Amino acid sequence: PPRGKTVWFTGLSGSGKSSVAMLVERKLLEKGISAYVLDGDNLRHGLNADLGFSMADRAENLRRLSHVATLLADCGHLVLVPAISPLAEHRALARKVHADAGIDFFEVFCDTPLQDCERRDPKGLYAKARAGEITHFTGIDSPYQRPKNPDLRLTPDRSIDEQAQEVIDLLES
Ligand SMILES: Nc1ncnc2c1ncn2[C@@H]1O[C@H](COP(=O)(O)OP(=O)(O)NP(=O)(O)O)[C@@H](O)[C@H]1O
Ligand SMILES: Nc1ncnc2c1ncn2[C@@H]1O[C@H](COP(=O)(O)OS(=O)(=O)O)[C@@H](O)[C@H]1O
Ligand SMILES: [Mg+2]
Repeated sequence: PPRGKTVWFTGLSGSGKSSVAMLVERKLLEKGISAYVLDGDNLRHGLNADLGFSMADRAENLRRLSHVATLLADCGHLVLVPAISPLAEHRALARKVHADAGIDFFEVFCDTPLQDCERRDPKGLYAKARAGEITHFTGIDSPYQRPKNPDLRLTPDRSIDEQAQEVIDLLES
């Protein structure tokens, strides 16, 4: 089986990473293309349950995810990784792990403004952060460094279904 590839999705909480990743996975599977989603939040309940949201713990979370992604890619899967990845150094590290493993790596920036993410607020975390009930929350009191040159920038200009089709177009180009 030919080696797979990784699509790494960075962005604020509530920017649409997980939604887009899951729809891409569905669209690919339906077409007989093996895809799998390694979602930062879901994996923080198992593999990464020992980690919090300190910058050191986020780096570790993302290091681990990058190695798990290369291994599933080596197996032939198209791997989708929705994780905030707030620091440039976090994306650089993931990119390096992939380079070292000889797996193609695509960076997708879900560029939804903070105001819109907050206006969405699907898990109530922004409201908690602003009330001081959660600390070190990305975009509020923990940094997000915007990617300078992502392979694809998704904006809230179209449906999730269309955004998923743009990721597929990127892969198929
Ligand atoms: N293109 C879009 N059009 C309309 N709504 C959208 C779009 N993209 C995302 N959303 C909405 O934004 C909400 C947050 O999406 P989600 O995919 O959970 O974000 P995330 O980046 O994975 N968040 P987090 O897990 O906190 O890092 C979803 O409930 C979507 O309904
Ligand atoms: N302090 C926090 N900062 C950011 N996201 C948080 C925080 N606490 C809980 N979360 C939730 O945890 C998930 C972010 O986890 P990751 O994507 O794994 O983060 S990362 O920074 O290490 O890349 C999101 O689904 C988010 O809703
Ligand atoms: Mg998510």
